[PDB]
This record gives sequence, structure tokens and C-alpha cells, in this order.
Amino acid sequence: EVTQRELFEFVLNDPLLASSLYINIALAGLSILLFVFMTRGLDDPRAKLIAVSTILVPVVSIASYTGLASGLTISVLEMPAGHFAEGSSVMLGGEEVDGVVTMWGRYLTWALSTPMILLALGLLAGSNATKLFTAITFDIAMCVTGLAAALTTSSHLMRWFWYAISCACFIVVLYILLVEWAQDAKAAGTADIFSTLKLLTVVMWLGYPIVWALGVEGVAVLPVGYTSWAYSALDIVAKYIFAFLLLNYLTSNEGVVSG
Amino acid sequence: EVTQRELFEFVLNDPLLASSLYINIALAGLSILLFVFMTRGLDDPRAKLIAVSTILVPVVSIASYTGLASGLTISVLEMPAGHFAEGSSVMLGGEEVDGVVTMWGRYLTWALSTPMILLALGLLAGSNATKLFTAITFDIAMCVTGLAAALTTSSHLMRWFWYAISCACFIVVLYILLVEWAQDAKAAGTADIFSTLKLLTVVMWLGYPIVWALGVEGVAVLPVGYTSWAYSALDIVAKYIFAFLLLNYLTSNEGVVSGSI
Amino acid sequence: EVTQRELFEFVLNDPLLASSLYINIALAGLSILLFVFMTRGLDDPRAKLIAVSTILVPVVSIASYTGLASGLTISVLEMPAGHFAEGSSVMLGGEEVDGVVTMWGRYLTWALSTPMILLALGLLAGSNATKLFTAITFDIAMCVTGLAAALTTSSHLMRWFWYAISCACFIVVLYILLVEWAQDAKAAGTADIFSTLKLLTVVMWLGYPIVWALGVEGVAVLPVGYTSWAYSALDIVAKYIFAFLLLNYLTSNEGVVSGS
Ligand SMILES: CCCCCCCCCO[C@@H]1O[C@H](CO)[C@@H](O)[C@H](O)[C@H]1O
Ligand SMILES: CCCCCCCCCO[C@@H]1O[C@H](CO)[C@@H](O)[C@H](O)[C@H]1O
Ligand SMILES: CCCCCCCCCO[C@@H]1O[C@H](CO)[C@@H](O)[C@H](O)[C@H]1O
Ligand SMILES: CCCCCCCCCO[C@@H]1O[C@H](CO)[C@@H](O)[C@H](O)[C@H]1O
Ligand SMILES: *C/C=C(C)/C=C\C=C(C)\C=C\C1=C(C)CCCC1(C)C
Ligand SMILES: *C/C=C(C)/C=C\C=C(C)\C=C\C1=C(C)CCCC1(C)C
Ligand SMILES: *C/C=C(C)/C=C\C=C(C)\C=C\C1=C(C)CCCC1(C)C
Repeated sequence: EVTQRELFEFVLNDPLLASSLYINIALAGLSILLFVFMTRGLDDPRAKLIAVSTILVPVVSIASYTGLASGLTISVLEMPAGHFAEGSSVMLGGEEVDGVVTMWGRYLTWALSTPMILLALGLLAGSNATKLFTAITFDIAMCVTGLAAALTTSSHLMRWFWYAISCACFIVVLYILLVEWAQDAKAAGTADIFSTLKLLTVVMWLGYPIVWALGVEGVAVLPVGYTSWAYSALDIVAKYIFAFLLLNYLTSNEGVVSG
Repeated sequence: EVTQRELFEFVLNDPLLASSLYINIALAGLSILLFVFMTRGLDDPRAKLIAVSTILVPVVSIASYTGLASGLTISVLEMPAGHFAEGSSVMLGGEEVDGVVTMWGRYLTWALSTPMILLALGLLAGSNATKLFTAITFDIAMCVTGLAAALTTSSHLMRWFWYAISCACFIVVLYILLVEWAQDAKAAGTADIFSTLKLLTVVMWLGYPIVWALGVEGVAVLPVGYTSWAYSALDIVAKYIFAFLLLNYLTSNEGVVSGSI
Repeated sequence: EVTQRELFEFVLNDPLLASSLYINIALAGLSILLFVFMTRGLDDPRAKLIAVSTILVPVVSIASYTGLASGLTISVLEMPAGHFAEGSSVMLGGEEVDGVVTMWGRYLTWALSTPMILLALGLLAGSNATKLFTAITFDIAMCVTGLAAALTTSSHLMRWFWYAISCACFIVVLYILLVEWAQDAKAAGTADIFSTLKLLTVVMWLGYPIVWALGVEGVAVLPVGYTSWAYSALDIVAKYIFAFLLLNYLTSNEGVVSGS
């Protein structure tokens, strides 16, 4: 029964964690600023919907990373027998504690920012509501089952079963990104930029389940701090730059996306 | 105290709970396979929305039932004074623990599946946005106030007050289903199929508060394993069979429900 | 270690607490009954969508306040070093307990009812989906960061920080109300009622961060019971009266908001 203060200090006291969380808190703040600045020239209602859903990305990121930073959304979990990190222990407060410091707050950041990325990207491609619906529902399911995979301590096989369920919902989203919106963007006149934002997205998105698998939640070839910086690095790219790359195209082509 | 692993083992070790939970993970998985295969012939955006909302029913089911099976969404709660299951105990991790194994994750399943059932039925009926909004918001309120009833350990009376508020929300959804979409479907050209599904929905849905009352959450004439099976049997019809029948009509009648959303 | 029953009893047996909470369960219950009555003659789909969104206010209200009254959504929390309530204690379960009774369940009420407030106000003002999306998302973010600020016990600083993030979000909402929807309304033929509801809304809403700062979550000049009543007072006006007034204009101007 560790304290939130204990986790708040454990992080401050760990090189990798402290930096992995605070550098992204910093970059998220510098994004909300650069983006509110970049998008002042917009006036069309649709261009402005794409702008604000995009801007919400770093808004969700700064708040959710603060949840981790404060120790509010981190837990110490004891992994199941057979799990590569079972047996782990951590110095918290004045004692050794069984378990792995688990920053499950990362799934809350993901559950909140991915539907905004899909909404902005969907509108960019001129998607109809059905595909928008399909993408966002399976995306939320993908994130929430991943979180349940992370939170499952009862059994090792059960964790990988959730992982599989999360993979299946990922495939539906990948199909919409790669086969449906790739085609829809042509009617909307956004094919060029879509292929770029889609290529980045699909590449960075595929990275998450690979890291999960090799990182501490999986077979742990990557320690807690490195599992964290890998996720943090992927976030800076899949999120802030993605938002910069999409917003640098938008505030140059307001007419194409209007209506 | 009571660890997630302790509950996962108890479930694997109890005839009614393991079968009531794992059979549904299995049927949900098979339902998804069948429904995807059935619906590959659809092209219309609106038909497809009725199809995806329906498909999300067993997707929500396989995921949330796994929540229960893994032990993640189970709690051991001690019932308040006068509750008919107060003072019960359950043998966990070898030790005796006061409380009733409470599979609260069931409300998470219902909270996620029911709005997908109403969206599909409302689209089937040719519902306007107002009634789609009224049915779904009151239905979600129904589930959450039901979960609240289940998690209340402070007072017996408090539990039944949450139960009554929940029922109030239910009556609003029944009204839309039985009064408004019935009329809407006639105008939409789907009256017959909407009428059969609506009645299958109302019949099975009335089953949940009855089971809640008769079961371990209410007066406990049904112990935990029997309460669990009563809820799992209702889920098989209200979720998987209901969906099979809806998609059977949809994939033979794409033209009637084709249009904007 | 404090139980749910012990928090239901603490509340039940404290004059200020039982009153703040149970008075709002009763008023919401009556608001629902009254509002359903008032709106029984609406026919247009848009007006009905405004009515049901506004009726969801006391429904979210009766259920989330019960959340509080039952102990379900209350947590006794030890404030961090420096907080003006650090070291406080209560006496729950007959024992002296370190911390402050924290009715975090209030943020559930707000997170669930404020979006309904903006949808109904926005639709009244003729808002386009974009500003409605902007007002509701930032509103929800404001409420969740407020809850996080209230649930943070790790350091006094970080708490006031969440409070600030919850302000940057609130500022976005304020720009939409005061400015944008005021402009949108004029044309919707609701400029007049939009001014009255906007005034009440901006005024009452502004108080929440001030009460938070002054109450037990903040510098604690207001103990638990007064903190509860301070927030419960803003709710009674920001919710039930705001709702009555808005429905009163709806029951009278149905034709106006039907659009066509
Ligand atoms: C369709 C869902 C797929 C998940 C299936 C999970 C069932 C695996 C159960 O494993 C067993 O659990 C026992 C109790 O903990 C251990 O003693 C034993 O060593 C372990 O092998
Ligand atoms: C909606 C169906 C009707 C449900 C009615 C539920 C009544 C349950 C009352 O509980 C009892 O209340 C007494 C007085 O508070 C307590 O002394 C006692 O210990 C407690 O067990
Ligand atoms: C729709 C389902 C109806 C639910 C009815 C629930 C009624 C619960 C009755 O419980 C009993 O109440 C007595 C006081 O009235 C207590 O003294 C006694 O200890 C308690 O066991
Ligand atoms: C810590 C979170 C605080 C983030 C604050 C930045 C949010 C910016 C939302 O976009 C702005 O919304 C206004 C209202 O519609 C428009 O008038 C304006 O043109 C548009 O740029
Ligand atoms: C911030 C943006 C993100 C995190 C985008 C995509 C994330 C995924 C595609 C995650 C996939 C996952 C899988 C398939 C298995 C469960 C864990 C998981 C959530 C990392
Ligand atoms: C999976 C589909 C379901 C669960 C459909 C309907 C469920 C209800 C109508 C549940 C109603 C309930 C009531 C009226 C009382 C509180 C508990 C409750 C949520 C089971
Ligand atoms: C019931 C209606 C409500 C609570 C309407 C508005 C509430 C706010 C504007 C609350 C703002 C807050 C801030 C700015 C700081 C954090 C605490 C907070 C949530 C009270």
C-alpha cells in the first residue's frame, strides 16, 4: 500500500522516469502555444474543427502526463507467476515493496488522444460518419483492453489474451487508415498530405504493441525506465510532431478543407 | 487484501462462475466471426453503421467478460445490515473472507453494449436524433445507477433507492422502444422486423431487474453462481441471438435501411 | 481503511453535511418532476432535445449526490505538507482519523452535468457543431483536472498546478460563452434569453474556482461543512434555477428554436 507521495518521489529520484514524464509535459505545453499561434489565421468552421481536435491532443497529453507525474496514475503491481518481471521489487518510502512500478496512466493519455488523432485525420480525408464511428470505437476498445492487459495480475496467459484482443481492434483501425481513408482523401483533395500523416501514424502506431511486448509489461528485455522512454519518444512523434505536420499543412490550405 | 489472482482461481474453481463466464467469452468470439462473415455484402454507409454498432455488441462482451474472468472487475463486498446476504463468507486464498464475490464488471458490459443495441434499433426504426439521444443517455444512467446499487455497502435502504432510480431510467427507454420507435418504424418501412426485435428486447430486458432483485444483489434467493448464470443466459439471448436476428434481416434488406445517418 | 458506512454516517450525523447533500437530492428529484411537467407540451424535435438535455441536469444531480450521500464517492484524504489542512483529522468509525473527508463525487456531478449545460445553451444560441465541440471538450477537461487537483495528495504544489491547468481550460470555455455564443444568439432570435442565462452561468461558474481556492481543498478557511455548502449553493443556482429559467423560455418560445 504505497503512497502517492512515495511514487511522486520515486519518479523524481529516477533518471529515466523523471525525464520521460517531465520532458513531455514541457513539450506538450510548448505545443498548445505553438498551435494556438499557428492557427489564428483560420476562419472556416470545418478547418477549425480539425484544428481544435488536433490541439486537444497536447491538452490531453499535458494533463495525463501530470497525472503520472503527481503519482496519481501510477501503481505498483505484482506480476503473475511465469511473468518475466514477477519477482521484481522497488525501494519505496522506507521499505522494499514487491512489484513493478506501473505507469498505467499512459493508457488514459492514449484513450483520450487517439480518438482526437483519428477525428482530425478522418475529417482531413473527408470520411463519412460510419468509418469515423468504426475507427474511434475500435480505437478506444484497443486502448482500454491494452490497459486491462497492463492491470491483470491474476495470470500471465490472461495478460497476453487481452493483448490479442487489443491487436484485433488495432487491425480494424489499420484497415480504415490504410484502405478506406487512403481512398477517401482523393475525393477530398488531401491525398498527398494524407499519405504522409498516415505513413507516420501507421509506422509509429505499430511501434506501441512491439514495445509493449518487449518492454516490462511483456517479456521485459526493456527495463521500466527504458520501457517508459520508448513510449515517451513514440508519443513526441505520433503526437506533437504529427500535430505540427498536420497543422503546418492546414494553415496553408484552409480552402481545401472548408465547406 | 483479496488479490485479483485469488478471485481468478475461485472462479476457475467454481462450476457456475467459470462456465457462466467462459461460455460467454466463447460465444462472443464465435458471434463476431459469424457476424463479420454475414455482413461482408454491405455497401451502404447507413446499413454499415447498423452493422458495426451490432458487431460492437459481442466485441464489448468478449472484452468485458474477460474483465470478469481475469478477476479484474470482481470485488468482495460485505453487505449492510438487514441485507439478506449480510454476513456471508467465501473461502479465498484458503482463508475465509467476509463478503460476497461481486462481479461488478457485469455493469461495465451492459453500459457498453446497451447503447450499441439502442443505436442499431433506433436506426432500424428511423429514429430522429432527439429520441436516439433520450434513449441512450437514460439507458447509460440506468446501468451506472445499477452499478452504484451493487457497490453500495453503507446501507441496505440506500441499495434499493439506487435500484428505484435505475428503474425510473429504464421506464424512459421502454417508452421510446414501445411507444415512439414502434410508430417510427412504420414510417421507416421496417415495422415488422422492428416489432419482433423490439419485443425480444423488451422481454429479455425486463429479465435483468428481476434477476437483480431475486439474486445475490437483491434478496439472494439465487446464490452467486446462480445469479451469474441467470445474467449470462439473458446475455446470450439479448446480445448474441438478438444480434444474429438483426443482422439476418439487414443483410437481406440492405435497400430498406440505405441512406444518410 | 475508512468504510463506506462510516462516511454515510459521518455525513448523516453532521448538520451542515446532511443538509448540503440531502437538500440537493430532494431538489433535483423535484426539479425532474417539475421539468417533465413543464415540457409535456413540446412537439418540435429541437426543442425536445433542449428539454431532455436540461432535464438530464437534475437526473445526473439526483444520482451523483446520492453517490456522495452513500459514501460511495467520498474519500478521506491526508493533505500534503504545506497544505493549510495538512495534519487535519476527523473521527470516523469512532476513531480519530488523519485527513479530510473529501467529497470527490462532486466532480462526477459536474463532469456529467456541465456538458449538458453547454449543449442546451449552445443549441439555444444557434451554435455550429465546432464551437459546441470546443465548449464541451474543454469543459470536461476543466472538470477532470479539477477532480485530479482534489485527488492529489503527493505535494501541495502539484495540486494548485492542476488547478491552473483547469483554469486554462476554463478560459477557453469562457471565451465561447461570453463572446462567440453571444454573437451566434443575436441571429437565432434568442439574444435576449441568451444574455440572462449566460450572465447567471458566467457568474455562478466563476465561483467554483474561488470556492475551491478558499474551501478545504484550497486554503481551508471554509472547513468541510462550509466547503460543501459553498459548492452546493452554486449548484442549486447553476443547475436547478438555471434549468427552470431555461425551460421557462423554452415552454414559451418553442417555435423560435425549432428553426423551421
Ligand atoms: C479464453 C480466455 C483465455 C484465458 C484462459 C486462462 C486459463 C488459464 C488458467 O491457468 C492456470 O491457472 C491456475 C490458477 O491460478 C494456475 O495454478 C495454473 O498454473 C495455470 O496454468
Ligand atoms: C424498490 C423495492 C422496495 C425496496 C425496499 C427496501 C427496504 C430495505 C430497508 O433496509 C433496512 O432499513 C432499516 C431502517 O433504515 C435498517 O434498520 C435495516 O438494518 C435495513 O436492513
Ligand atoms: C422489488 C424487490 C423488493 C425488495 C424488498 C426488500 C425488503 C428488505 C427487507 O429486509 C428487512 O427489513 C427490516 C426493516 O423493514 C429489517 O429490520 C430486517 O433486518 C431486514 O432484513
Ligand atoms: C491547458 C489547456 C488550455 C489550452 C487552451 C488552448 C485551446 C484553444 C482552442 O482553440 C480556440 O477556441 C476558441 C473558441 O471557439 C476559438 O475562438 C479560437 O479561434 C480557437 O483557436
Ligand atoms: C499516442 C498514440 C498512440 C499510443 C497510438 C497507437 C497505439 C497502439 C496502436 C497501441 C496498441 C496496443 C496493442 C495492439 C496491445 C495492447 C497494448 C497497446 C495499447 C500498446
Ligand atoms: C446486456 C443487455 C442488458 C443488460 C439490457 C438491459 C438491462 C436493464 C434494463 C437493467 C436494468 C436494471 C434495473 C432496472 C435496476 C438496477 C439494476 C439493473 C441495471 C440490472
Ligand atoms: C455544476 C456546474 C458547475 C460546477 C459549473 C462550472 C464549474 C467550473 C467552471 C469549475 C472550475 C474549477 C476550476 C477553474 C479549478 C479547479 C476546480 C474547479 C473544477 C472547481
